[PDB]
Amino acid sequence: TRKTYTLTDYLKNTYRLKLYSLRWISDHEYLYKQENNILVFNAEYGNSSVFLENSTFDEFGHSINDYSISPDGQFILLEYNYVKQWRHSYTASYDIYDLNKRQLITEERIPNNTQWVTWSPVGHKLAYVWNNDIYVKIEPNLPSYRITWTGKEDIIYNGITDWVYEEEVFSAYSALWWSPNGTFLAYAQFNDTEVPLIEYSFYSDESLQYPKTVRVPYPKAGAVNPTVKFFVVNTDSLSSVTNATSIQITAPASMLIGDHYLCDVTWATQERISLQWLRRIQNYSVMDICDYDESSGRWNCLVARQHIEMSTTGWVGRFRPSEPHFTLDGNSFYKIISNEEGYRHICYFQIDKKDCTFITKGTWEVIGIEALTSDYLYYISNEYKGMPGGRNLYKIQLSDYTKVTCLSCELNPERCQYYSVSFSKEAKYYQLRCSGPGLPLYTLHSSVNDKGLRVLEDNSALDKMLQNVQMPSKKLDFIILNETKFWYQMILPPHFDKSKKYPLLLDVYAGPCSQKADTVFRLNWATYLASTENIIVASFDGRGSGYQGDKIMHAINRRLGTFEVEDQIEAARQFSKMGFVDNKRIAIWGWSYGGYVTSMVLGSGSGVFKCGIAVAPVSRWEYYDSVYTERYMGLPTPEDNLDHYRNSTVMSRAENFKQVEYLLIHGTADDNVHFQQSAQISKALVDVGVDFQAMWYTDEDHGIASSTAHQHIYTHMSHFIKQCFSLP
Amino acid sequence: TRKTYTLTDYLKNTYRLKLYSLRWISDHEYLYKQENNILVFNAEYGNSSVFLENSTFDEFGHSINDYSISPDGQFILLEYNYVKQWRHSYTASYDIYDLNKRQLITEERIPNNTQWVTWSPVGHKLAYVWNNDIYVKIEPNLPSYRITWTGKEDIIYNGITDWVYEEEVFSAYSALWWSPNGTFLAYAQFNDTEVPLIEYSFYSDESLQYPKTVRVPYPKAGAVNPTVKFFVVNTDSLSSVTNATSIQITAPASMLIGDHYLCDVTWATQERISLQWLRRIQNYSVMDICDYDESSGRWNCLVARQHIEMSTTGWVGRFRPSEPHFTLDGNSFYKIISNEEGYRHICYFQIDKKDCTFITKGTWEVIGIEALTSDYLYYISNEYKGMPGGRNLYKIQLSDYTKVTCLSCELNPERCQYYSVSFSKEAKYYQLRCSGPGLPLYTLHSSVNDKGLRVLEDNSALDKMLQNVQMPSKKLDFIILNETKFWYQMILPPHFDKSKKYPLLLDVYAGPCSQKADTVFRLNWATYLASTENIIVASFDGRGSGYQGDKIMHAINRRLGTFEVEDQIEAARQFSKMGFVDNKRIAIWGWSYGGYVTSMVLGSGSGVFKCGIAVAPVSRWEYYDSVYTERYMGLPTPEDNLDHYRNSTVMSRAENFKQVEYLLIHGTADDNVHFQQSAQISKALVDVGVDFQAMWYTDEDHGIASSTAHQHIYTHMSHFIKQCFSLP
Ligand SMILES: CC#CCn1c(N2CCC[C@@H](N)C2)nc2c1c(=O)nc1n2CCCN1Cc1nc(C)c2ccccc2n1
Ligand SMILES: CC#CCn1c(N2CCC[C@@H](N)C2)nc2c1c(=O)nc1n2CCCN1Cc1nc(C)c2ccccc2n1
Ligand SMILES: *[C@@H]1O[C@H](CO)[C@@H](O[C@@H]2O[C@H](CO)[C@@H](O)[C@H](O)[C@H]2NC(C)=O)[C@H](O)[C@H]1NC(C)=O
Ligand SMILES: *[C@@H]1O[C@H](CO)[C@@H](O[C@@H]2O[C@H](CO)[C@@H](O)[C@H](O)[C@H]2NC(C)=O)[C@H](O)[C@H]1NC(C)=O
Ligand SMILES: *[C@@H]1O[C@H](CO)[C@@H](O[C@@H]2O[C@H](CO)[C@@H](O)[C@H](O)[C@H]2NC(C)=O)[C@H](O)[C@H]1NC(C)=O
Ligand SMILES: *[C@@H]1O[C@H](CO)[C@@H](O[C@@H]2O[C@H](CO)[C@@H](O)[C@H](O)[C@H]2NC(C)=O)[C@H](O)[C@H]1NC(C)=O
Ligand SMILES: *[C@@H]1O[C@H](CO)[C@@H](O[C@@H]2O[C@H](CO)[C@@H](O)[C@H](O)[C@H]2NC(C)=O)[C@H](O)[C@H]1NC(C)=O
Ligand SMILES: *[C@@H]1O[C@H](CO)[C@@H](O[C@@H]2O[C@H](CO)[C@@H](O)[C@H](O)[C@H]2NC(C)=O)[C@H](O)[C@H]1NC(C)=O
Ligand SMILES: *[C@@H]1O[C@H](CO)[C@@H](O[C@@H]2O[C@H](CO)[C@@H](O)[C@H](O)[C@H]2NC(C)=O)[C@H](O)[C@H]1NC(C)=O
Ligand SMILES: *[C@@H]1O[C@H](CO)[C@@H](O)[C@H](O)[C@H]1NC(C)=O
Ligand SMILES: *[C@@H]1O[C@H](CO)[C@@H](O)[C@H](O)[C@H]1NC(C)=O
Ligand SMILES: *[C@@H]1O[C@H](CO)[C@@H](O)[C@H](O)[C@H]1NC(C)=O
Ligand SMILES: *[C@@H]1O[C@H](CO)[C@@H](O)[C@H](O)[C@H]1NC(C)=O
Ligand SMILES: *[C@@H]1O[C@H](CO)[C@@H](O)[C@H](O)[C@H]1NC(C)=O
Ligand code: NA
Repeated sequence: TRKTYTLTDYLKNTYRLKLYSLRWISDHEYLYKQENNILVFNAEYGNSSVFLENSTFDEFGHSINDYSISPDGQFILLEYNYVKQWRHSYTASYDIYDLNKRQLITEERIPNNTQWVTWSPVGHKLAYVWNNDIYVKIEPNLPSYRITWTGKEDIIYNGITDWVYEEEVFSAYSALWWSPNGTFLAYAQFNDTEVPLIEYSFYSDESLQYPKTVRVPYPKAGAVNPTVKFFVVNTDSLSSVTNATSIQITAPASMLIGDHYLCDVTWATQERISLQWLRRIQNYSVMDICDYDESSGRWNCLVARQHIEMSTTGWVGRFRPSEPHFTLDGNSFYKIISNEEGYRHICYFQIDKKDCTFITKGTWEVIGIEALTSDYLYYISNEYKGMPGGRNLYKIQLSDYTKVTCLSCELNPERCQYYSVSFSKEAKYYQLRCSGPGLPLYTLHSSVNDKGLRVLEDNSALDKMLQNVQMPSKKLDFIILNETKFWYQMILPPHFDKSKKYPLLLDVYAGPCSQKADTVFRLNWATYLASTENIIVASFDGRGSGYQGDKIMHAINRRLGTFEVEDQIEAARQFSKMGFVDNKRIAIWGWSYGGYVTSMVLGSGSGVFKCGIAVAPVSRWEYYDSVYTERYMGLPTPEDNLDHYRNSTVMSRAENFKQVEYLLIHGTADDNVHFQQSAQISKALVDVGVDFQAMWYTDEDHGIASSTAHQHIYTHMSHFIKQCFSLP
Repeated sequence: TRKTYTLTDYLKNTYRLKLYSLRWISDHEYLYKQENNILVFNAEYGNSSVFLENSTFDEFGHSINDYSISPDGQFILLEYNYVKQWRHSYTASYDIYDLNKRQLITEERIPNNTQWVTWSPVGHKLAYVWNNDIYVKIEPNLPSYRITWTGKEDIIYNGITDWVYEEEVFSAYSALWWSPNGTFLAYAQFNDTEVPLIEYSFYSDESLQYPKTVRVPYPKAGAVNPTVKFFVVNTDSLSSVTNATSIQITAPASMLIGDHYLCDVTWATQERISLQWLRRIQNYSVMDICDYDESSGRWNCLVARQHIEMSTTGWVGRFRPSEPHFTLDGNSFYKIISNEEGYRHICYFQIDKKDCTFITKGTWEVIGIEALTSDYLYYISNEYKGMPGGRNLYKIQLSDYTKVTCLSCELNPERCQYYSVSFSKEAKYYQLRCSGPGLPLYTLHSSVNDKGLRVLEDNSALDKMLQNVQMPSKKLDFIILNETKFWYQMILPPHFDKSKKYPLLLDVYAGPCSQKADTVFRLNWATYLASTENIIVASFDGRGSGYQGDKIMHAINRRLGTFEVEDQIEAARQFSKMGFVDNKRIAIWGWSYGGYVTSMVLGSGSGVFKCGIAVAPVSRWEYYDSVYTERYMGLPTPEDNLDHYRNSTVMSRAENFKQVEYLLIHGTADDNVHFQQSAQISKALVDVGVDFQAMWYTDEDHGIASSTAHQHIYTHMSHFIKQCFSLP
């Protein structure tokens, strides 16, 4: 008899997905790390040469975290002493190695505790941030030019984001944007002076006698936000004698009237930059297009080149206004925007014209624009077979919009329904990455005639291993609620028998623009629950879910904790009526927004769920950050949306937990969803005399991701679900 | 069939013990509250009158928390706006009511947020502490005189204790002492400038958007301690001089050589005060006896009147050096000290002679000196029947020490074996308070002839109620280990049958000078466990326990987490040897020091215990306060006792927890045993992959005493014990 996929298999990563992570360095070559050696591959033929031997740094004296080869291939940036900060931020030490003279550069080294470093896009200039100030190195062995002098820990951030911009706006620590050929360096400056601090204890190793208090400028909903300024510096006119002059680009008048954000920076040409600004009430955004004036050294943003993007039904963009993709001359661009039917499609803009022309249309959405040439635009969409949870690459002929070709749809329809893509420098080649429903498949293609050059990685080794395991299956289907189709997935146990009743676990996210029903192949906790424990693990995309148009997405506008909560209950009610589901054994679980929805469901008094687990849940919107919360909720003021902020808490539902078994888990050092959120849930449950199970994770953050805490949490949750379902 | 004593009976306090709380106002009268009316009783005859009708403050506008009548009976101090701080400290608002005029005083009111207030011992002067400075009011309606100007929040404390002195030294917030007739006001000043702060989050009501960080000067083991100064001011000079001088009394040279504490303040006469000082290495203490010098206005402490108290085997006193009881003329005093055999007995001293005379002796101990007259000294001891867990009142003739009468031993020997006493102002009457083994019994007696005047409260109403309940019984006995008697108690289920095997729960304290085997009657969680669940709840007093001499008490000197832990394991083995214990169902639990011992036992690898519960445990001695920890452990330095501090942590035993079921509980706002202590236990368990159960209590302190949290904790623990013992 063959083995099942066990909890130890998941926790010890027994069955590994192989990847093929390449780095394009030109229109024809890519870098690939093989056996700690870095190889260069020719895309046309697939032949390679060793670029950097793994032994080169055997005598380095430090464990190298990562490497970054300069665009010209002359230098390599060596990252070490990595110290994680938030989701994207970290500090590290850096050394530069000259690849031509085969030596480490010992002169004018990048300092220790560097916050961010990046090569220019061409050549080998460097820009780095240290102690919140920007520095530029024209040559790796030469002294740095100090760009900013205002940097102050937790107050002034130059060229790096503060907590909320890192997490919610840029999904990055960097706030530096080099011009295409590296002449200019654009940067944002954030000012957190009046932003309140979240404070929490950090216990550290047992040797620390007194716990430390961590203090982070973090704006909760309605609190004072950071302010932002934007600048551009010419790196070709830097002096060792004079301080660098940064030219400020001010936000338009429509933004300066009140609180606002900088939400996108995209260079158009060597002398043209586009910026998008968003109002704090996130349903109005403005793009400025700014040109360098050689005679005055100034950057001018013509009012005739402004582009307004607004929404009457919700917020702008999926999580923020989309990025423009400019043509070679920068006189026009392509951008995904919500059409008049509420579906996100590609619109073609002229820099000086208000009206844009939609180039795609239909009841499906463009996910992202991937590459642009003079003849074609390449994009990913969920058009294929009307499956919102599938993704394919398409190209559209720019001279005739009726000519749309799917490039990935028919490559392997049974194995591959979810693709991402990586194009070479001028789109001569593309790597397709299939992530499901079958095992991931990486292939290389040439754009001229869409030739399928070669298979890069097909996971045939994992396929051989999985043949000896009783693996679960995945069913992707839909239910109809008020004439609308809503999709769900079920992770089904091996040898699934529709005549038998299985316990069911509802795995929830259900936040705005979420998608939990898709064609992706995953090896996770749900795999173990289905394979070993014979539990069906279901997920449902109801109102507020993404990639299906604004009628669905904006259904929860100004109303979090309403329809998306009701829809998870309705899906389980419908699944409970299916002949293969044991209605006495339905559970629910989620992390983050999914933890909030799980808690709201468990306190709804529906009677559908026996038990559930919330991990690091939001419990009250006033506790969460301004950028994410206000995007959907507006402001917690009597004149705006305070009543709904007050009616959407988990704490108000405490009495309804009397009829369920609840497990509440939270890391004590969570800088994102503060431990406070779960501390208020437990206090509300104690106040009404409801018993429940709890677990805190000392010094773990939102990820509960340390090796030992990851193993402990899944072990604890597994015991809980098994007890709930009467499983030995 | 009679009902059992259920968990709801305990939690809802259905079966209530009646008390008889009187307040002596003179040598022959006491105040007592009946139906919210304050009555005044004549002790000789038992007749009463309404002192203050319950209607008096109906139109006050605030709920009155407490009251204090001035010694002269002219005024009443009304306490309201009570806001609890630590174990003893709190702030409140106060109004004074003129009893003669039957009018509330509206001018020169005691300010809001007053920290401490006390009448003088005679008349009606008041001393109070506000914003860490001392003030004196000669008359209730007249302006205050400011005594100190140095008070500073968390830094300088005048007339009030800091955290550590409140908790570990004085067991009181007050640090002021009026002279017997109120002429002088003595006070201590604490300086916490360099004392490190414990910091923790306080979440508050759900309306609070950002958690507050509570910061308290708290010296952990070996950290910088507060410093102390002592002053005496002449309150009779206040209305005559602009700024009356506070005369400092400095500590002796033997104390000034290093860190020290002020540990006792006792006035001897109108012009003589005694002070006891203790070295930071708590095995050396010095008493100074200081006289007012009328010519110089200074206080002088003659070296011929200095008394040294030291210990070669342990620390000085049970928890601190004992207080002296002076004869009327202040030329001699009585004090409890450890004799040559290590038993605490009453010693009689002349103020200027170094050798004292023991007036009691034997293999038993004096617990406290209760009253002293010109002819007799009254004390409580555990002499009766050689039972260390019993307490009786004795009277010794000062002109003939062979004449010792037991005043309470034979009053009701079956019902009453644990007494406390309350004497009238000049010891003319005494109230005896019997607390077990039967129901509490309160009686009044005349000192002139030792006759019983009347029964004040016999708990007959509760006795009638308990007749219809299947109550557990209590066994108090001893086991002989290494030729030493060690006492234990067992709460036995109703209809206890020694031919049956019962599950056993070991209820642990086991700290130095602890006593868990006694004759007190209690209605608590153990009552429910034995009555409803048929669990034997046992407690054992092993090495380190109190009231049995220093050979037992000092056995754990410099070695906490050793013999007292081993002795609890041995006790459970000895209980199994008795034949009525199911060896497969032995559990252990404790709170505070008991929580540390429970955790050390569960991590010992003994195999004796199936499960256990630790509530707010100490986990590492370096995390606990200096005064308590260092008393037994010395300093955590390589030269002193660091090796043992490092060897006695719970965390080092984590791997052994794989053999047991553990439940760890802690209040997040515990200022005493910091949440840090359990946060370090959980992290060590996660690190070795041990599954366990946990529960935090938001904003609860060391007592987990709010009505809702108290009910929640005992409910949670009851489910855990029942699950461990396979009880439905
Ligand atoms: C509070 C909150 C929130 C909303 N939120 C956001 N946004 C946009 C990015 C910045 C962020 N501040 C807010 N992305 C989110 C979520 C979320 O709740 N859950 C997820 N994702 C994306 C990753 C996948 N999941 C779901 C998820 N997340 C975790 C952590 C899981 C852990 C184990 C198993 C499944 C999991 N599934
Ligand atoms: C850490 C530590 C410690 C030692 N400690 C001390 N000393 C002297 C007073 C100042 C203090 N800082 C240190 N008194 C203590 C204890 C203790 O561990 N347990 C107790 N008592 C006295 C009352 C009864 N119990 C046992 C008990 N049993 C229950 C059920 C409790 C419940 C809530 C709070 C305390 C409890 N305590
Ligand atoms: C980064 O940190 C290292 C170590 O602190 C610095 O390297 C030298 O290292 C030794 C100890 O490892 C010290 O005695 C010296 O003070 C260090 N200084 C020099 C100038 O060699 C190193 O210099 C730091 N790097 C930068 C760029 O500041
Ligand atoms: C990158 O682009 C910049 C801006 O277009 C180029 O700088 C200009 O170069 C021409 C020389 O042919 C001069 O006439 C301009 O005055 C320069 N402009 C500025 C703003 O400095 C630059 O040479 C390009 N660099 C590379 C390496 O291609
Ligand atoms: C942006 O959204 C806000 C809030 O929904 C809209 O505000 C108007 O102003 C207040 C709400 O604060 C109400 O009196 C109106 O009913 C709102 N208009 C609506 C709901 O249509 C604001 O109009 C929105 N901006 C755009 C461009 O749609
Ligand atoms: C207890 O009873 C005694 C005696 O009846 C009361 O004492 C006083 O007795 C004298 C006898 O001449 C009466 O004139 C008074 O009525 C009593 N004086 C006062 C000041 O009350 C005594 O009052 C009673 N005590 C209480 C507290 O009611
Ligand atoms: C409380 O103790 C602190 C020291 O812990 C004293 O502060 C010092 O005061 C002197 C003036 O006599 C200064 O020269 C020092 O700079 C201070 N040191 C620190 C560490 O603050 C303080 O004076 C004491 N206060 C009282 C009222 O006794
Ligand atoms: C009362 O007397 C005390 C003791 O002299 C004064 O306290 C001094 O105040 C001054 C500044 O105002 C400081 O320089 C000294 O360090 C203080 N000493 C002590 C021991 O506290 C106090 O200010 C006087 N009050 C009035 C109203 O004069
Ligand atoms: C309380 O005791 C104090 C201290 O003995 C008394 O004050 C002294 O009284 C004598 C007269 O008996 C004078 O010689 C001294 O000058 C006083 N000393 C001080 C320091 O004030 C006081 O009179 C007693 N109070 C009462 C109300 O009896
Ligand atoms: C690949 O092969 C071609 C010749 O056929 C050669 O020009 C080139 O250097 C090779 N590229 C690499 C990256 O090894
Ligand atoms: C940051 O903002 C504050 C106002 O909140 C202003 O005082 C300060 O000058 C700013 N600093 C910089 C460098 O812009
Ligand atoms: C550059 O600016 C900084 C900060 O204001 C100043 O300290 C420094 O003297 C300046 N250097 C020159 C060359 O002007
Ligand atoms: C105490 O506070 C109340 C309300 O703020 C105020 O009306 C009253 O005057 C205060 N009492 C004193 C003695 O300051
Ligand atoms: C006090 O204790 C310390 C540490 O045990 C010791 O070195 C010193 O001799 C002690 N004093 C007495 C009187 O035993
Ligand atoms: Na091919």
